[PDB]
Amino acid sequence: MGPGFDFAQAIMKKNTVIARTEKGEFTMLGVYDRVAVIPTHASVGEIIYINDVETRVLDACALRDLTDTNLEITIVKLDRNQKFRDIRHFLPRCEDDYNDAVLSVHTSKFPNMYIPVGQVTNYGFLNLGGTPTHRILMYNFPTRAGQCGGVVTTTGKVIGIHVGGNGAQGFAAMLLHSYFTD
Repeated sequence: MGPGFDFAQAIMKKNTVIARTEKGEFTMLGVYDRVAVIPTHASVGEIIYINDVETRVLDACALRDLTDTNLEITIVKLDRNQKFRDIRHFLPRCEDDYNDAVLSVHTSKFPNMYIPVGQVTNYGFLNLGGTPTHRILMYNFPTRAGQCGGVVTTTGKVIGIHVGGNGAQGFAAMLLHSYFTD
């Protein structure tokens, strides 16, 4: 409908796949080459389904900060025959707050779904499903089961992936450029 939705659509149409693990179907953001991200609670194993195709996992790393605190981001390298468009230049370098964000989801349950979530707070610490978690972004939208892995964008930046909610607020794990230096 406007330039926020335009940026979000450009990311969804080229940089997302549908990932299926034993824990469900997730929006998965491809970042560069065969490297993608997914919430750590997806419990990625040795094999994952990517757009309903059986795919070997070449590497999977559940990120933690230097205090050994969960970040809820798993970086996955996929044995896929095709590279993602390199979007690392759209990743923020530092923790921050944002205005006017969109949450975008693409699954069998929610295809082509875009949600204007508004203002995004650098919330920091969250007890997420019982697990102490750092680098959490918060938005005041009543997000629902099926939105995990959803991409959070502003105009010009890819800032996080949806990891949870409490019925009134939604929570995303930060994406930072430093996660994907190679």
